[PDB]
Amino acid sequence: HWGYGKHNGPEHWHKDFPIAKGERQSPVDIDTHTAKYDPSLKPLSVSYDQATSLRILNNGHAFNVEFDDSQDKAVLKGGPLDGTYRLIQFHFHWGSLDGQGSEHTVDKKKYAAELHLVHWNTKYGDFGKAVQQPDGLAVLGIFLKVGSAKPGLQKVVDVLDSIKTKGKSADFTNFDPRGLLPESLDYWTYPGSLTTPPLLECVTWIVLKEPISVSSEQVLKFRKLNFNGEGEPEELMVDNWRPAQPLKNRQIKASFK
Ligand SMILES: NS(=O)(=O)c1ccc(NS(=O)(=O)CCNC(=O)Nc2ccccc2)cc1
Ligand SMILES: NS(=O)(=O)c1ccc(NS(=O)(=O)CCNC(=O)Nc2ccccc2)cc1
Ligand SMILES: [Zn+2]
Repeated sequence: HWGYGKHNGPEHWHKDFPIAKGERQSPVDIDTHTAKYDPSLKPLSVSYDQATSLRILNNGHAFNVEFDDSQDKAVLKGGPLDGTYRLIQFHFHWGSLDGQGSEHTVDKKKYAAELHLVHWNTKYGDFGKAVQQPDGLAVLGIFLKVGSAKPGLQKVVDVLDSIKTKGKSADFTNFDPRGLLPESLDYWTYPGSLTTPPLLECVTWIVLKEPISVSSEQVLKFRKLNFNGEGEPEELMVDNWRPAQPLKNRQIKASFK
């Protein structure tokens, strides 16, 4: 099956998921000189006060913090979006080295990691239906640079020892995802896809301009995770990012000047 290795990585995915060569694939490079300010874009509305985190899972590709999405508890609205999108999970993509790891790039710059807060459009009833729709998902992407620690990330960092290997999960209640946001909600937006198989073209991407900073010790602990299951050959979970894909017939819009 698919992965990030030399024999099963992004250059192989099209063989089982031909949409990998489609018209609206993600991530992309964000050319800040070609993205156009759109005054019709509204401020984003991030309403996470009632968020209910439940569990953290190592799925062999990343780790997902999962939320209760059976009511409007943690929702994203506004910006480019029509309607209400519920947070179902967040996860990250990161590098083996501080100079790489993000999926989106900004003027070809790679960040150390990238956080994806994944939301689905409530008009489609459930996440599985939503991924089949061109406006089914909204993923809020946030870049991570290495610098000062991010206090709101530490609870995530600290549980990773309990989910080192593929298939391990741990209770992860009462986590507040607002602690992962930067100060500014200025963003770029474009239509795209899931960045992992099945690569479905169902995502409105909203990528924040302002990165968050995490410490070297925090990102080092991401890199101690394992892609493999317990008892299999140890392979460090690093470089779990897809590189930028062709923008094709798409425009990236900026919420700011
Ligand atoms: N019940 S919950 O606690 O709120 C919950 C449940 C699962 C997750 N995991 S996930 O976010 O990675 C989404 C996993 N993908 C699907 O579930 N796909 C799907 C869904 C319906 C039909 C066909 C396919 C997170 C929270
Ligand atoms: N990197 S990204 O573009 O933000 C991105 C990439 C993928 C997803 N999909 S996901 O949430 O479901 C996590 C993957 N897990 C499954 O698909 N599980 C599953 C599968 C079949 C049936 C039931 C469950 C979301 C965001
Ligand atoms: Zn992702």
